[PDB]
Amino acid sequence: SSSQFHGLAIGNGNSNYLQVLGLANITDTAYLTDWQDSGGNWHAGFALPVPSDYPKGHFFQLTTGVGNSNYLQVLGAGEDGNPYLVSWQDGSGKWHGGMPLPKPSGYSGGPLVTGIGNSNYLQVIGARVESSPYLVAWQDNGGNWHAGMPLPNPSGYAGGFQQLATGNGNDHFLQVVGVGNDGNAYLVTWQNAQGQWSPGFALPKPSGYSGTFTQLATGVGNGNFLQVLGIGTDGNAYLVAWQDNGGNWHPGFALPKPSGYNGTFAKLVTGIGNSNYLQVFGIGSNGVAYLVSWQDSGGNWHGGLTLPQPSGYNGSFSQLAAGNGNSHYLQVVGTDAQGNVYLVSWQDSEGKWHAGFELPRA
Amino acid sequence: SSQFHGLAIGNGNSNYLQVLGLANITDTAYLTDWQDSGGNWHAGFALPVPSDYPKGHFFQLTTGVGNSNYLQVLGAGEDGNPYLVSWQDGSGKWHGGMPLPKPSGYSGGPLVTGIGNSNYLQVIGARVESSPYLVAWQDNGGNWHAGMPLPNPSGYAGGFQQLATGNGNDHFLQVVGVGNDGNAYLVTWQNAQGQWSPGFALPKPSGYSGTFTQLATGVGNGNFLQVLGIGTDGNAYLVAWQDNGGNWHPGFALPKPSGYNGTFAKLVTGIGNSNYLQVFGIGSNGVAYLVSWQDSGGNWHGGLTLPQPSGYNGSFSQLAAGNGNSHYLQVVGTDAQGNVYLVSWQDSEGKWHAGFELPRAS
Repeated sequence: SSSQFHGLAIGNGNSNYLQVLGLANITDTAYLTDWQDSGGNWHAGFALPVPSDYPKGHFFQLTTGVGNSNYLQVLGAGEDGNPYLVSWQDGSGKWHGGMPLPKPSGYSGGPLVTGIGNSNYLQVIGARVESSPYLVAWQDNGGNWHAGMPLPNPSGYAGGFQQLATGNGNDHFLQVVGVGNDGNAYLVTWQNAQGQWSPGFALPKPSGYSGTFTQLATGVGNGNFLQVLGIGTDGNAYLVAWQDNGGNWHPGFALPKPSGYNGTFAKLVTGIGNSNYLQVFGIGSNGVAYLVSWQDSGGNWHGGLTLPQPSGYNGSFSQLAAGNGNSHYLQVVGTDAQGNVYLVSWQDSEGKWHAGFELPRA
Repeated sequence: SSQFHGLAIGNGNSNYLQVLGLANITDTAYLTDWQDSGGNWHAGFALPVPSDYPKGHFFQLTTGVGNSNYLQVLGAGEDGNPYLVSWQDGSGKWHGGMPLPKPSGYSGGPLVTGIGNSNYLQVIGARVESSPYLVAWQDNGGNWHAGMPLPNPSGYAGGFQQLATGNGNDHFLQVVGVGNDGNAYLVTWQNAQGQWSPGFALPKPSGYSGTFTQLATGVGNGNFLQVLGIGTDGNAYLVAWQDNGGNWHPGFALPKPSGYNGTFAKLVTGIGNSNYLQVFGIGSNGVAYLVSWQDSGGNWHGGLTLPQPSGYNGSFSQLAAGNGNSHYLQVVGTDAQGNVYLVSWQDSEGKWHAGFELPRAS
């Protein structure tokens, strides 16, 4: 067993129990690091069962997706250059070895991103775009996987993308946003309820900022309004743009920073907090794990705070990830400097944050 | 990009120290920074990629010294192929590389190099799922040749989490490994004809019969080859060392920095003042340490906290070490965001000095 990780991914499994996935340091072996029960108790995991067609397989990136019958799917970028379903988890919590994804012609191995598409069909998309965007594969509601295809570039641009991210927009339509190789923020493409993909366009720039971005992340905001957050090349955190319930996009603005903090951010992730208030987390230029900002139910943004340090560790985290656990309490997990997985902090129904702890070793 | 992971270090033209790394999010291979003979640091740029993989990306990098003392940057392609990403000539110019010829059965993964018979550069699979592999070797005229499977240690064949290389004064190339069993092995060595032989379990360190998560080699007193390890107990060990007759001897737990009671991970070695072997690692408190250092009588000494660099009081997620101007040992690292810092540098007298953030790659 390995106990130190990188490349965490987080999702909900059987009975919505939170599952923290990871790549072992040195070996890049896919693991369940830990999982949390309905009492909030954390349990050590174990190496995930790998595909019979990649039987000693290793991955340089992982991500999760909710599949058929809400079976948690763990997707991985093979170190053999192929995309995989590493493993899936059934409704009893048992994990099963996966399979290679039915990828399209012209797809070149890289990191994956998932989204929930039409009829809830899980979509697995290439998260970096060297030429045209690709849907690697999609999964029907009986669990069957289907061959991918190219996806549309946005209006006016075919320069490739550093990063694609996904979120659900108006009428549940999947939106795929990306940071171009030109540093601009795009809606790359969006998918309607019948599964058809349309070209996107440049997202409106945030208030007062004409510059470029290095990273995007999405979050479900007030009124179910999709929010696209970003890190500027300036080092600041932004709401780049948000989408209304009619599908139209509106400009964002620089996020309000935690009181007293004058540094930069990177490694931005979102979470759904108390009263479903959207939370935005990030890592400071001082190494500190922060709630950058949170958004109330009216859409108003509020400066964040230093996340209350977990017991016995006053160091920095190299990655943060978030999800909802027992009673819907928001959990922020991360990897310390060695790669030990911590609950950095958890948040109660009132919005108050509580110090976490180093989770049990896989 | 200016935030990185997966740093590698080597010495290039005029022995100028070179810091290589992988851009965060995109996994693009970069020279992050280099240092001149006066000690001054300089921003890097994206490496030129192989014309057979012209928008390529990599999940791991390493370096070796090639024909004509040309620095070679090897990379594990996200397409599943091992590559020479780029090579540098004696003027400092970088050249796009090529896919390595590879043997049947080699499965894409991280690479490690070593210098073999006839100083031919050897690129070896750093993780072993079946048999150890020589991926490729380079001849004295710079041409690459496909490798072959290499021996296993006597009657262990369970694969290896990690391989490392080093040489004794007898020159023979030694390949050490942590088995999937957690045990340390001499996996194989290459004799004076370039032929490889089965190895054996290394001597275990006095006072610890448990398993290991990582090894690293270092050249110590009298150029004696030392195998360092991180125990599954989280402690740092000299696992074993090799004498001038090529016999192996058991080591012992390293003398820890006085006062320090936590664990270490992410161990790397460096050659310090007076060629004294230095061992570095990252604590469970998130702090970067010199774990121990060894004098010319071969005696080990407790280490210290590396002096925190200017402008950052957080943790580093990776340390890498190399000799720069006037041989001064440089310890570089990635902060929590991925910004590359000189963590600390050591003067001629063995005294460590606070570093600073490096120039950002363009």
